[PDB]
Amino acid sequence: TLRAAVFDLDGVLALPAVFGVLGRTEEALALPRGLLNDAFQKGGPEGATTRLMKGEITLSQWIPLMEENCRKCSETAKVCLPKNFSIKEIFDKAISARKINRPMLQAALMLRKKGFTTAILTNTWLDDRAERDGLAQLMCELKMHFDFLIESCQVGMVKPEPQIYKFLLDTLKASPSEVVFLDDIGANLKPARDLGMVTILVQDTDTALKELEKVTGIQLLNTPAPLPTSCNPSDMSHGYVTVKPRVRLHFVELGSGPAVCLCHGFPESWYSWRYQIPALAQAGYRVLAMDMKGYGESSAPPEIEEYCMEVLCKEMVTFLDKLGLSQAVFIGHDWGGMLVWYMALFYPERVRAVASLNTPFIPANPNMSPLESIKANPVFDYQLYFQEPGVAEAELEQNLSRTFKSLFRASDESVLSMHKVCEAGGLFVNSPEEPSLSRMVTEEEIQFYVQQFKKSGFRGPLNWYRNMERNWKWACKSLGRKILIPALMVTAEKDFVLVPQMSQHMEDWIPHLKRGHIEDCGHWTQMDKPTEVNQILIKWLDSDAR
Amino acid sequence: TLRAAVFDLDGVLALPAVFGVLGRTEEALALPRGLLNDAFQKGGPEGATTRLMKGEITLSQWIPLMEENCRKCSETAKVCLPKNFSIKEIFDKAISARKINRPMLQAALMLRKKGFTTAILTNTWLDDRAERDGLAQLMCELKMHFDFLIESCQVGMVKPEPQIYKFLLDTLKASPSEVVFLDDIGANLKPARDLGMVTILVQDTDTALKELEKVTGIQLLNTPAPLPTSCNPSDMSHGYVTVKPRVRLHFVELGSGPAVCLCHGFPESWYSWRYQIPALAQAGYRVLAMDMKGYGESSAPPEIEEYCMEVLCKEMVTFLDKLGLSQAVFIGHDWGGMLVWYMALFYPERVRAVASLNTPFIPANPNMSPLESIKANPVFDYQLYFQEPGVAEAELEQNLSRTFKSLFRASDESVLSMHKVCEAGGLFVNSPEEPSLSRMVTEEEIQFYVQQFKKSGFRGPLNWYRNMERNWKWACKSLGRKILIPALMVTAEKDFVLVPQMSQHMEDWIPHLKRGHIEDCGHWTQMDKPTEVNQILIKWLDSDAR
Ligand SMILES: C[C@H]1C[C@@H](CO)C[C@@H](CN)C1
Ligand SMILES: C[C@H]1C[C@@H](CO)C[C@@H](CN)C1
Repeated sequence: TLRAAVFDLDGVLALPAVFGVLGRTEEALALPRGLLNDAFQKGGPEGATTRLMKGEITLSQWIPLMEENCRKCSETAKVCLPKNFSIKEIFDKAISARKINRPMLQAALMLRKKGFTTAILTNTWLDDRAERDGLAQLMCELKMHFDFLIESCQVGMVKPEPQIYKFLLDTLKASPSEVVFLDDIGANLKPARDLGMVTILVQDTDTALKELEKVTGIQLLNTPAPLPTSCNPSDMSHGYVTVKPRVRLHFVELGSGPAVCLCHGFPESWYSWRYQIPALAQAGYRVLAMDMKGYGESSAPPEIEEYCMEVLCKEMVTFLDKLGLSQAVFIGHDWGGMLVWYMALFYPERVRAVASLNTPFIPANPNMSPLESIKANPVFDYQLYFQEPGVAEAELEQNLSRTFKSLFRASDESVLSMHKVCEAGGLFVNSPEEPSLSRMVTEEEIQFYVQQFKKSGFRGPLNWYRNMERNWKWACKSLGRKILIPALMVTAEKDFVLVPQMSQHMEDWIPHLKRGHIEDCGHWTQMDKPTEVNQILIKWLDSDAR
Repeated sequence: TLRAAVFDLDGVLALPAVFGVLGRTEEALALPRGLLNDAFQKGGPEGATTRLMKGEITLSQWIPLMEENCRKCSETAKVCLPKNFSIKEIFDKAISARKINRPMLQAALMLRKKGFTTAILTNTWLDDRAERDGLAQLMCELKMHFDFLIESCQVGMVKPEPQIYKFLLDTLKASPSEVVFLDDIGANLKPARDLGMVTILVQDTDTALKELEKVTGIQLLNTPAPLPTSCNPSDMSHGYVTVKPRVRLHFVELGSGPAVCLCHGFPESWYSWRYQIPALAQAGYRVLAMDMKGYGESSAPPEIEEYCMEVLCKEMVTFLDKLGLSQAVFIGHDWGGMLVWYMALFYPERVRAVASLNTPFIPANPNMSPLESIKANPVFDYQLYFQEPGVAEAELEQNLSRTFKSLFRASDESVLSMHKVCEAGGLFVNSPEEPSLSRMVTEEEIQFYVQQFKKSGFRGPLNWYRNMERNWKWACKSLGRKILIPALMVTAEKDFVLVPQMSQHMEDWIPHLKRGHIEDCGHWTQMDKPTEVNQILIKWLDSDAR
């Protein structure tokens, strides 16, 4: 009975294979056939390549030794290599061209999801080339999805030596019968099979995956599009900045490149960006996923005025100041989306670009009190219910698991009637005591929000809605301004509170505004349509925010 | 009696003045004299410039309005502006050219050090230009050194209106008699003087500073070279990464750009880099100042083996993995310097560049046990005293304040006889019970190390010295390798343990090695010679690690 899957890197998890380029280069340069491949193989277990693969020497020390035995191979073959000929150039290009074999990684992901222990077992080198970062990034993206990465150059052992195989079984804590091993080299497959391991010779991916699924009894080929990589809270770098004596801001941080500050809505968490964090980091950005004031590990002072837009925005400017960031791209959703437009209007020098999910930018009406405006829209009734301090806190804090289970639902799953929330007496009066689990969230994901909300409750979050008049007066100071920095408005088709229609006049105040639209998407945009969100944000970031 | 100093930005804390360019441009373009300056001034309190300065409109909305009144000014003057003429270009160049007036900032720093409340009061705009980041960075570097920054466009008030002055006194919580106000505009100086404020008209800096010192009674001109900006621990972004179930790593983080990982020595802290952190961040780098395993807010497991180089290096690789960093520049001192060379030998793909302060790279002698090698050097006797678990912990933990006061001393201040530490019975047997305070450290800085060491003590730190044999066996696997990535070796003239001479054969293993040398510098390199350290590291970073 299988419980572990092992994959080679070259020709298996990454394609095209690097050694296959030795053949390509000799065919392109009309050199004798295997000439370059024999030079690579020179000395076998005692040669330069084995010393390199065992970690005795680095790739840059190996380059001239490959060059010396490239001559020796051509000397006997009674030929001569050209004047342009460079091993460095050949390997630089080969390594750069080699990309992740996505269906192979997906199969490894599905196996790990079904309970398998997964590992990468590879014959590799210590890369000290000036271009080494390319491979560093690939190994980083790859390794994250596996329980173990075993590198020949780190363990001082090599395939096909039988010691690396015994090292593999020892690392896996499993007998050879419990293990599937995939390799593109028959010679490297042989010792694994010799111990009684299920072995797959990998030529084309599809056949290898058909063999993989037949042997494991798990569908790996033609399976539905998987969800983007999520975040395990305990595997993140957690950051904390004191913005004022009584206020500390918490954030999760991942990646390098331009700073991208993610701002969640009500009643959320940094975790609402779980599907965007690895994606944006992988796209070449430094992600800072906030716990907005009043939430999770961030401070939650009780005073209403502490949550007015002016104070919240000033604190986000201090947050940048204390981190030593002159700018950040600001991406917000719901209440975070509103803050993000206000950061753009009042602090354009600190905002590299601005993006909003669902939240439109609507200039304040100076000839109408905000309470009249909220009253004018039937869907905004819940906001009037949120005004009296203590009432909504009592209902929302009563049963946390029920609160998030009731709120976090797809467009085709609602249990919440937004109509006449005040007259009905509350948000969940028509909702079951034990709501069913939404298709968007696991029981584990609900419990993270439950645990987060046990710290400070709903007072701070609800206070974001309790500064309508203060926010309106502040917003009126910006009535003569336009948003002229790069901006993106993302609308969600089925958000019945933050309707796409509400964003239709935005080009009057943001003339160069770019857009994104998500069909069959409810209010909880990031978890509802994670793949589409990431596609829209990455495309916009690479074009307008770099 | 004065207790507050207020400075203008343009023509005072930053030079050359931006409006002075209106004159330069008309003189260069042979336009009528004041033509461009009158266009800027058009409408006075009701004009576009006042609307801009009060924050009613943004700089990009203002540009075409300045252009319209540039014509109106030339219409009456019976002239015509050329076809190349661009206000955007003129202001882009003017803002870019404007740099911090260093002696003015130094005077403000000295005043704040002597107990003054300091503030920047400026007539500025909301910058939404594509080039806005340049000014964002300048404001960021400037603001940090002041108690308050008052911007006309944020407060909706402007100089010379008397309301901004009353707002200033209210912000300062001081009467006009307690305040010095510096401005390059006589008209803007007038209302401050009208309230009874000491006023300085700023033309040339030196005269303004002579006036400043006469009026405050504090020497500001011709004063010694100040120390680089330090770190206040409570104003930093604190980061935490779990590298394995029982191990969490703490770090301080500042800036944007390539990641620079700072690794302290024994018995230190992230705080040992206090003078490098703001400097390196200001030079365009993302600084990550570690609490190395066993120190401060990082985990300190008791087991000796947890502190062998192999484990420590693997954990630093996991640290990069969890932060989403494919590489970092590694800069180490003392034990951190040793780790940093091992990161380069075993993980060259993860190290962008490597720099060491004091610690040389010496390949392991495979024909000599490490205990024989340590015995062969009289200065390394203290290391043999550190071998027996508990002994050095008892002496070092006995009185923490005495420990750091005894250790952290300049070359001309030693109280510690490194000769025969074992035979003498300990490190401090010849040391006073109440050592004098070194010129390198304040009493406050000693107490931070004292507070840090109260958490875990000296067991984990001393364990770094307790893996000689384990480290030697691991190092022998790298005996055939060379360090071929960018590298810097910084020697300290007066380090009597890590002597410059010990680094003389490094070019044999690191052929492209770059060097730095610090004269009259002891073991505590970073705090002993902070200015020189920063100069050497910044120059090397900008040339080899970018
Ligand atoms: C009570 C919730 C309902 C939610 C839409 O289901 C929107 C959210 C934030 N505006 C408030
Ligand atoms: C006991 C201290 C003395 C110090 C030099 O004063 C060096 C340090 C780390 N090698 C150990």
